[PDB]
Amino acid sequence: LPNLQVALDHSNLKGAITAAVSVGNEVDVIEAGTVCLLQVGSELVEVLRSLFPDKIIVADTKCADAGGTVAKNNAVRGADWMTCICSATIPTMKAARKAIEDINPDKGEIQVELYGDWTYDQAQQWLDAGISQAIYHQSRGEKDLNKVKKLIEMGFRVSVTGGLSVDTLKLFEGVDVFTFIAGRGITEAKNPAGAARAFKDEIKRIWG
Amino acid sequence: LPNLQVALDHSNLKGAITAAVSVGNEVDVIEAGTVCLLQVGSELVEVLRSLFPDKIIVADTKCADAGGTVAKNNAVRGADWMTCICSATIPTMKAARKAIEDINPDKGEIQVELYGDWTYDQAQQWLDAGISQAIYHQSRGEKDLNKVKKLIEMGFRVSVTGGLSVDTLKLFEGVDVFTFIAGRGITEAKNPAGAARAFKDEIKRIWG
Ligand SMILES: O=C(CO)[C@H](O)[C@H](O)COP(=O)(O)O
Repeated sequence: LPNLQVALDHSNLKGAITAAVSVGNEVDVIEAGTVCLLQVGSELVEVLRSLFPDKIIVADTKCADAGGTVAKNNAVRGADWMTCICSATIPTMKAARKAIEDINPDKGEIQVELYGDWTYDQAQQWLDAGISQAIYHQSRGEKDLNKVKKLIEMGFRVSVTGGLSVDTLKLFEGVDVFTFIAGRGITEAKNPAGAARAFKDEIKRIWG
Repeated sequence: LPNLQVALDHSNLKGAITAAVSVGNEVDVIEAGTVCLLQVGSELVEVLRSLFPDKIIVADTKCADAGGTVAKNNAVRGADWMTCICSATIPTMKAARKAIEDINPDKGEIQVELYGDWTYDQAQQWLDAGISQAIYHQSRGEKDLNKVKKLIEMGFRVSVTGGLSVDTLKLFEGVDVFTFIAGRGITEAKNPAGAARAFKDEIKRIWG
């Protein structure tokens, strides 16, 4: 079944912790968003790990460089997955993958954040480098779905994000989407917990 | 004259503050580096601003998205310049620019961090969005030097960085480099304050 993921893009610590706590049990994956990490730093990751010793935890660093160092700094905090921006060189991605695998051999992975003009040849390089997650951001239609389908076809576990709603999941019917990332659709609600069960309920209806 | 900038890429706050305090008067620009911000959050910017009321301070966020939030978050902390990764979309770069100018009308600017396969038509797009700084990274030679000249010639103030020794500023002679960014050559020297002087002295012979 497609994972439900919550992205915490709050500009402060309390916002991220409060949303995480109110939706934690309704979701599969918890993501410390980039906006948030740039504000509060990496301790946030260790807090999420303590609150959710079993959840999958994402450190959304959008790493462009010093991959071994950034990957390491977040892995010691308890992160399972870290994002690298697609414009990171292959050596950066491999340095990052190596480090998250050393600290976290259980679950350590890199996910590629897809921004601007990337290519399928680049996509093949990521795969050849041991990296098979990619995150596809909804365009700001069929042009998007085809990109998602092709990335799946190539061997990626594909996460999709960018304005989602409990009612716009059926648009992905028959697609092997690995993870749905909901941010604001949950992190403003309320009964965010219920909003999140809603999302998870729809996924169940459509993929069960 | 070409600026000298130190990149604070430490994985902890004490490392960033110590290096800044010890080399700050030797440099023209102080940069809170991505690795560091991802660790300690944006308060670092505020304490640098407090330590150096007049210096130019860089928040190296390599923002890929939510440009308005990330630029504001760092501008209210006192940042003068903020990096966006070259794969961020134009609207993202515009939102970032508008936020930083809104809070820092005097010195507020965006810098484009060049990673991966960017184009001169992307480059031109940045200029049209009112953004005129780029930061070019040495590759892991003539090919590099030539890219810098072309960027200067389009109307960017180009910053150059990547394993810069002082002994390697000579190969840029007669090139209108706007800023040289030194990280480890300053921050891991055995005389950091001396190393920084070596750098800006060498720059003083060659240019001006
Ligand atoms: O910070 C970086 C990562 O984006 C640059 O590589 C750094 O600014 C250059 O530092 P050094 O002189 O140690 O290569």
